This record gives sequence, C-alpha cells and structure tokens, in this order.
Amino acid sequence: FRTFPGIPKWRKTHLTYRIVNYTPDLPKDAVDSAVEKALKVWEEVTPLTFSRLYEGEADIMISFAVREHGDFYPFDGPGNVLAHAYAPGPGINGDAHFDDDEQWTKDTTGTNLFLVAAHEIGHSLGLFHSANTEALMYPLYHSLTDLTRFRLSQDDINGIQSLYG
Ligand SMILES: O=C(C[C@@H](NC(=O)OCc1ccccc1)c1ccccc1)Nc1nnc(S)s1
Ligand SMILES: [Ca+2]
Ligand SMILES: [Ca+2]
Ligand SMILES: [Ca+2]
Ligand SMILES: [Zn+2]
Ligand SMILES: [Zn+2]
Ligand SMILES: [Zn+2]
Repeated sequence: FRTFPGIPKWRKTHLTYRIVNYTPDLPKDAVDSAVEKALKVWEEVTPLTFSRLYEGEADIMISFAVREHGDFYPFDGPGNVLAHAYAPGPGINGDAHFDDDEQWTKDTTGTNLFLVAAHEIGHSLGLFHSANTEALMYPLYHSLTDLTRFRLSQDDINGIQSLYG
C-alpha cells in the first residue's frame, strides 16, 4: 500500500458527507446506495463513522461536474480521468468529484459508480495507489474488479489500519 506524503489523515473519527448534486445517468436512489455502500466498505475496517448532512459544508463533499469546476483540475470529457479526490484536511481536502461526461451505471460492464466511489474514498481517507494488483487502490481496479466477488484486499486493509489502528 502507499499513503500520501507527509501522511495526511483525519484528526477525528466521526466524519460527515454530503452529496451535492446528482448525475442524469441514474436514479437518485441508485446514487445514494452506491455512495453509502462505498463508505460502509471503509467504515467496517476502521474506527471511523460517517453521517450524512443535507446542508452545510460536510467534511466529504461529493459532487458531479464536467470540464472546469472550481479547482485546478478540469474534467477531461468522455474517458480518461473518471474522478478525483483530495487527501484528508479542511476545505476541499477530503472532497470527491465525479466526471459527469462519464456514463455512470450500476453495472459489471461500464463505469461502475459503486466501485469508483469506493476507490475515491480510499483517497479521501489518506491512501494513495498500490502496487498489489488485487487491491481496490491499484490504479486499474476499475477494469480488473469483479463486482460479484467484491472484497477489500489485505493490502487495502493493512494500509488503512496503518493510519487508523
Ligand atoms: O492523487 C490525488 C491527490 C489530489 N490532491 C490532493 O489530495 O492534494 C492534497 C494533498 C496533497 C499532498 C498531501 C496532502 C494533501 C489530486 C486531486 C486532483 C488532481 C490531482 C491530484 N487524488 C486522486 N484522486 N483520484 C485519483 S485516481 S488520484
Ligand atoms: Ca472537505
Ligand atoms: Ca473523463
Ligand atoms: Ca454522465
Ligand atoms: Zn469530535
Ligand atoms: Zn475536481
Ligand atoms: Zn486512484
């Protein structure tokens, strides 16, 4: 596993999240559950707890955007960059942006929202990319991951535990 440099991490165990806007691609129920399933994956192997907010600035702000969106890292249209997230911290740190030029499905085939979200949240937690090919955090997880058999790898686990005990 790898972490970000200087090892940023959350300094509290109770974190909030807010889903700002929705993707045309799916029903809202479907996005709520993708996200919620993704946070729970992580919540099961760390002493952290996530609670949803409907207003205010939540620690982890989740939104859908295209091209330029208020940070230095413009989306790039269909394909390539799918999403981006920031290491733990205040303001924009911990936030996750999803490329709405992508076609978000609940499928085994296509860009799966649950899987991308699960990977992006590892970054919001303080994990960087892994060399282990079976890891959720390896860069090509999006293509090699068989959703039927979905589980955190031991690498994933050893990494988040080295941060949160
Ligand atoms: O690779 C990162 C880092 C992110 N930038 C960040 O977290 O800077 C804060 C920071 C920096 C250093 C130490 C502590 C905090 C970023 C965001 C946008 C573009 C490039 C990088 N994000 C990823 N999201 N999805 C991935 S796949 S990679
Ligand atoms: Ca934030
Ligand atoms: Ca893209
Ligand atoms: Ca879309
Ligand atoms: Zn507290
Ligand atoms: Zn962004
Ligand atoms: Zn990544």
